[PDB]
Amino acid sequence: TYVQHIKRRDIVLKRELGEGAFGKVFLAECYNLSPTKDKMLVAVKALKDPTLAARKDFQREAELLTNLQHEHIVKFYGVCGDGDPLIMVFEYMKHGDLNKFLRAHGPDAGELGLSQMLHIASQIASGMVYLASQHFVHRDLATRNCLVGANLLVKIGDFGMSRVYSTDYYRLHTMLPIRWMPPESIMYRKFTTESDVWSFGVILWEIFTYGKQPWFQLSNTEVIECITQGRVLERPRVCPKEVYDVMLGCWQREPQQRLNIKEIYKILHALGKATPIYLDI
Ligand SMILES: Cc1c(C#Cc2cnc3cnccn23)cccc1C(=O)Nc1cc(N2CCN(C)CC2)cc(C(F)(F)F)c1
Repeated sequence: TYVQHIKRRDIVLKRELGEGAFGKVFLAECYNLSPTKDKMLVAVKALKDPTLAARKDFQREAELLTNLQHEHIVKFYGVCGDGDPLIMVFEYMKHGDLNKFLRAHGPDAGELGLSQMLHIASQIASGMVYLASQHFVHRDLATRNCLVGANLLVKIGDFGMSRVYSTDYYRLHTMLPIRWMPPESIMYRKFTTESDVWSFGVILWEIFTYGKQPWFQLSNTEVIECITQGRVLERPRVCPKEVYDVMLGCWQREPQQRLNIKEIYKILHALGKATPIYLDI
């Protein structure tokens, strides 16, 4: 497909936010983008002297996010022309990634209410419903890969492993998010919408533990063994039983027995005492 062309001259970098395997990410301002063409805050990923592989990944990402359009998938504005560095422009989400957001409101850090936690979960579920409808398998769903904006707006993204020390990925070739993966994904590399559902169950666990790492008490070896042997994450004390039952529904060993994300979204909606009303006016 065609990707929107953004002129390099229209982008002004403000602050470096971090770096993954695909280049540095910046807080920036962009002109001639808004309907009023006045400058607006954006997020920019810059890829310096990209390899052939990096270039193809850049292109795959640009085409994918052009086609993937939804309220709870990270918004993509476009790319600059060919050159060095390669530049990709995103919607700016001012509260950063969801894992740090959760930890910032946690006891170890005011707090998040049940309604707020369910709203976060429901938004992610909504994004996943869209992904499933597009037959897209994410394979790395986790709160670290979600962004938070104004009014607790949450969207699904994919940043990959940090270029900053992390314990979320393990070399089982490729670095894998084993703590978020079902048995069949770890053992047989089977990635489906059903394995994404498993990962959502773990996301639920993240939310109600304020961003704590799944299986924090286990080494990577112990995690693989544990998931293989069919053990599941324990119910957080502040987690309602109905929410934990949703987690258990995501964690059926047989993938076809797991709740589908459409069912999960309906349940989470029904669980809320006063779930937010969505408007487009
Ligand atoms: C959001 C994002 C950013 C950002 C951002 C942003 C915005 N405001 C803030 C505020 N503080 C930190 C970051 N901020 C940077 C690089 C990549 C992506 C991204 O999410 N890229 C993506 C790629 C794929 N692809 C899948 C395979 N990948 C390996 C590459 C391509 C699929 C998807 C998804 F949306 F489908 F999840 C998203």
